[PDB]
Amino acid sequence: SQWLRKTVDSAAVILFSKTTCPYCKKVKDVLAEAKIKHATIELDQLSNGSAIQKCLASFSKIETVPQMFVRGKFIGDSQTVLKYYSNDELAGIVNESKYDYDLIVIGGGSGGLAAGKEAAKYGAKTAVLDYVEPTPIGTTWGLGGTCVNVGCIPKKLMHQAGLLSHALEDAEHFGWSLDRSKISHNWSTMVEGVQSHIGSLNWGYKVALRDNQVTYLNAKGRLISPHEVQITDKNQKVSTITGNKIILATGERPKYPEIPGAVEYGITSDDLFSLPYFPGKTLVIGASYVALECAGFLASLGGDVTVMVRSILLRGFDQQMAEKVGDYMENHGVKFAKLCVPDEIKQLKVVDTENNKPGLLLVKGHYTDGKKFEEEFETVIFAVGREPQLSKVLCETVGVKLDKNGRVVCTDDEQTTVSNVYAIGDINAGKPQLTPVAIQAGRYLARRLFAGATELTDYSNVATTVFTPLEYGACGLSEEDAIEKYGDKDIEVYHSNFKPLEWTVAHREDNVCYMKLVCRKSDNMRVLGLHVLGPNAGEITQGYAVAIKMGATKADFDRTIGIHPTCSETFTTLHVTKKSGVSPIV
Amino acid sequence: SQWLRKTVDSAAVILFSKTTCPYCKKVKDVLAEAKIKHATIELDQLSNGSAIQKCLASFSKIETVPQMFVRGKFIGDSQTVLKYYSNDELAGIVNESKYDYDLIVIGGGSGGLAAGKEAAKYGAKTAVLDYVEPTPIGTTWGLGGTCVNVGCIPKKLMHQAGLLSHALEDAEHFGWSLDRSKISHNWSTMVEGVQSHIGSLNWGYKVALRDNQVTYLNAKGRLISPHEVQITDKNQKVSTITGNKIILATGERPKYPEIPGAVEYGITSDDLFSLPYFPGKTLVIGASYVALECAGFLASLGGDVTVMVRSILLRGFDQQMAEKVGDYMENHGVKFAKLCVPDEIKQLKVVDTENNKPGLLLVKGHYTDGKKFEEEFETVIFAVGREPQLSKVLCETVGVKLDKNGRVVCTDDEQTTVSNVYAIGDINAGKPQLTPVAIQAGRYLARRLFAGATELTDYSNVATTVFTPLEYGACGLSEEDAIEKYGDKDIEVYHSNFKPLEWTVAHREDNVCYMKLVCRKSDNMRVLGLHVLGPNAGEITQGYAVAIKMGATKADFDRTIGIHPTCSETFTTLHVTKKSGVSPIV
Ligand SMILES: Cc1cc2nc3c(=O)[nH]c(=O)nc-3n(C[C@H](O)[C@H](O)[C@H](O)COP(=O)(O)OP(=O)(O)OC[C@H]3O[C@@H](n4cnc5c(N)ncnc54)[C@H](O)[C@@H]3O)c2cc1C
Ligand SMILES: Cc1cc2nc3c(=O)[nH]c(=O)nc-3n(C[C@H](O)[C@H](O)[C@H](O)COP(=O)(O)OP(=O)(O)OC[C@H]3O[C@@H](n4cnc5c(N)ncnc54)[C@H](O)[C@@H]3O)c2cc1C
Repeated sequence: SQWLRKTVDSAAVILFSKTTCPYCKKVKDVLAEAKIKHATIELDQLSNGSAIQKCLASFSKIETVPQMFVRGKFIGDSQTVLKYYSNDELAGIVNESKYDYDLIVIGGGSGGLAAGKEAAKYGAKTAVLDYVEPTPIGTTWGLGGTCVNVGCIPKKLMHQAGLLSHALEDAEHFGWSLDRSKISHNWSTMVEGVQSHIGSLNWGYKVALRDNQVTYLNAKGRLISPHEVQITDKNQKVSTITGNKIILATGERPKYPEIPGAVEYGITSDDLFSLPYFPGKTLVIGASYVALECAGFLASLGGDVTVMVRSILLRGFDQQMAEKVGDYMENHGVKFAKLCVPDEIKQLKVVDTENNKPGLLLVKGHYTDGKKFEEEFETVIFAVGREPQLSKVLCETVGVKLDKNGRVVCTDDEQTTVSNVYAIGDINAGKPQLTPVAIQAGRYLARRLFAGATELTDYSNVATTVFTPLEYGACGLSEEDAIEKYGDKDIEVYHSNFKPLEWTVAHREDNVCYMKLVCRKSDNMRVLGLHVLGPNAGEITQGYAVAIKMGATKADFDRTIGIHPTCSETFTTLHVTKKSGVSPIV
Repeated sequence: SQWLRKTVDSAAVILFSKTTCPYCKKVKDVLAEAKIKHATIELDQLSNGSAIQKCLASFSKIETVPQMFVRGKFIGDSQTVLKYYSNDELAGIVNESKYDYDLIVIGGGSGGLAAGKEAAKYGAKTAVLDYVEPTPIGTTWGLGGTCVNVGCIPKKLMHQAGLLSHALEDAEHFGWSLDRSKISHNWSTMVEGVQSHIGSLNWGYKVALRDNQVTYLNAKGRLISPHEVQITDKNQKVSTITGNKIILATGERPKYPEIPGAVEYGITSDDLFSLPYFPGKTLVIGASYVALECAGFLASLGGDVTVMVRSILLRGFDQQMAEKVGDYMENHGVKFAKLCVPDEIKQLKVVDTENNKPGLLLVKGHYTDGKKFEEEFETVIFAVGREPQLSKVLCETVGVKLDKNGRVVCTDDEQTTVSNVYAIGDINAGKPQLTPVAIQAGRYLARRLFAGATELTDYSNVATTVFTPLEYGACGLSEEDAIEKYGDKDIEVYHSNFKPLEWTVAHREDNVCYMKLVCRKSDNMRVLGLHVLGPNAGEITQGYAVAIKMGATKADFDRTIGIHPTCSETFTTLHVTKKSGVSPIV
């Protein structure tokens, strides 16, 4: 209907077909031999396919299959396409465009690369732009975005190296003869192994874009007008490229507190993952998941770590679970400067560039009680949130609407206030800032634009995992948010402590690993939120997110048989409610 | 209706109540003060509660609440119960019974202890009988059953100790300075740590039965008649105890092949987990999950291991996944004597009892091609299946029907051919032989018998995990079973290889970890079977079993956002079908 109007207008190269028709197969192999990529809509596979056939005549004047369209215009039936192919005209017909590209993606990260690769699959001439603006100290990286270079990938690899520290401790209890005195961790050796894998990913994306015929440009993009993108390369050469559809996926960069010596002497997560020297005695300022994750693995790798907290841990997360995360960290070598804020950072030593050793800094601050903070640290890491930098990316005259935070205000299909311009990932306002979210949004948007899809990205009940020393996985609402939304009387919380079987012989803690189901009483005990603290929390939580998406109830958890022995099986036998007052201990 | 007839007849002590009624609360606190345990049916919480009130008069002649029943007989209303309490008659009224116990459970294992504890909660006078018949060599254990003593618990703990072997190898790549030359495993030190935890579980169950007022009798039970159970204690003293309801939960014991020297010189999984000596050079005869699990961790702990296979691995499991399990094992130190069967076991050395060293045995066998097998092994483990031993437990004159395998033929509510006698766990014919299955069946049966529940145990789509070197988790149908059931044309299989992020820096294999979704085309692409090969497969699979229980489709997997970086997130982005012929490699 109107779907067909939007499909024809937006698709670069699309073929309307039936799977049974011989003429349709004839065109398919001709396009395959000529190496012309395209989208295919099989009308016999659709419920309203007969109605679409009738509506094609509003664009083509014919109601039969096959029907080939290029960039809003009807190209021809079976004989017409074969006419172009025999006369060697077909290549010029399919390349005919108003702009240099069908899609220009500004930002070669999680969402950007996912949108770029998916679009090229349906014959959209795609160009991806990626530029890494160096950190204050001069740290830069390759193609892949935050997650690949300075995010999930190097974070969880260092989290794993920190997990091995306690695997070495457990091994002795499990019978392994080990001299843990004379066992130390080499930071630089780990970094080299981490950066070697990131390098293969940087190279992996370059090859993938080359294989998908996507034009990769290592350049700073700037959308001067709806269709024009200004590019500045490595040589500072300035030029303009044009594109029909524009996808903004520039992401975010870490924030610095406005205090003397922060930019000059302190570092962020951007610098940490490729740091040529061991941080040593480290102060982490912030209470985000980035702050606790970074401070977590540094302490496990034998580092003297202190976390400066202004007010609370993990703002936005479940505060009962956030406390349990912090309690485990505090009991396992992580110090906390509670109710404290920094005032200034002053240098005592410059970073040893040749010996690869950290400098020395003295951090002056103050507690809420009036007491002064004055302690020396070899490395100061700032993790006080991240911000979009779209003032560098958009000229205000284009008309792309931003919120008070500087993030793009988008519709449910990622459309900006400029119709051809779209925004995905971290810069999309009000959306869960995660890697899979950006990739899902990028792929799905690319399918709607060029393949005539209707499927939108579901941003509700997106499961997360904080990779702290003891991992915390969550899917849905926090207990406090569910109570605020529906009232305390409409909320039932089933909970229980558990101990991994691995922890028993290892002589690790009882009643520390914890899980809960936040349920709505009036809605057949609907699971509103799932929360789990324990090892492999990401692997545990994932499967339940599919069930919660389908509208899982407590009864659905009860009728499902557990797998023994696992940590995740405790979700199936939950019985203790919070309202009963019965202790959740094992 | 008829539900009430069955509830009243079977329940030991039950109170029909309303949550609003003050008289009902008066009886509740009187029973709580007198420490009389009971079941409570709140009629205002039920949809048909008004209809039940009317039907109570067929048993009590009254339609009001509260109504107290003891073992099929109406005891009294609010005033009558308080009359018994004031006259000190109530204790004698609630203890009044035809038999010594309301429930006698023969078998103190997974299902048996779960059924015993749950029954006692609703005021059923319960006695659990547990006796461990020593192995041919004289190995015996405490209360808990197979899983606790010689099953899941010691299996996964030794699996973990084998997992630490490769955590030590990976640690070096993650930056840890380790001298792996001069790192060895002590078997006895591991066994002591494993048996110390099993000992706390043995003690844990004894205390739990004592706390729930369950009479534990360390005695061999024999059901001579529907209600009579003959017990033989440690002193060989023979006596008879009577019980209204009988739960058979005697489980199974490992089978021996009928060959010379098998019983005398070979051992089973029953002996392995508390073995005072290191098995050393070991031959594992069998291809079950027990066979591959035991051979898996022995090879990881530095053991020379060979597996004798008659025909195929993991019969009953997905044979594509079973091959991938075996391929990983073969590439990681596990040798396989393919198409081979044993003929005889002959002793070369007797087990060193004082030095705690293994003996020596020579195994004679033959391959299918006519070649002779003749190799020396320090330990021979038989894992050729398990069998019920109910000839020792039931006198044929009772009338309990058994199948050709010797397992109890039961209804969907676990009822035998003798109405008061029930069977749960491994001895229940045609049911998945797992620990959680037995516990679910035991708890649910105990709730139906004494608390008036209607919920039956769902035995369909029970998720499993084979804890081999590389773990394999499965939920639902195997690919070959789904094709046999619905035809090849109605089956679509989505699959992809994956690599754990942990494996990247560790320099472990690409394209070895594997997952697939077996789907039915005609049923909205319904997920019939989930299969995953990789680390933490049990934690991965569990959550999906809830979704599959709810009738998960491929679309439900697609709309669910993944968690990054995890192994389980690959299930959300599956696209490669087996029918397309596209390679599943990354
Ligand atoms: C340390 C840390 C840990 C994290 N851990 C996880 C986790 O475990 N799980 C998870 O799901 N998420 C995690 N994240 C979040 C995740 O990294 C982001 O949500 C994701 O990377 C956002 O993708 P994106 O494409 O929208 O932006 P990005 O991935 O940041 O990609 C945008 C790219 O565009 C480039 N660019 C910017 N401006 C321009 C321009 N002017 N012209 C051309 N190019 C430009 C930038 O160089 C940038 O690399 C983590 C983040 C951090 C900071
Ligand atoms: C090595 C191995 C590994 C396993 N791993 C797993 C796994 O990881 N996950 C999983 O889910 N399942 C696993 N299982 C299966 C699991 O152990 C069983 O399914 C479960 O224990 C069955 O419970 P049950 O109560 O029915 O029988 P049992 O647990 O065997 O309990 C029955 C008990 O009754 C006693 N008994 C027998 N006869 C009498 C009698 N005459 N009088 C009094 N007492 C008697 C026996 O001593 C026995 O201990 C494993 C099994 C083995 C062999």
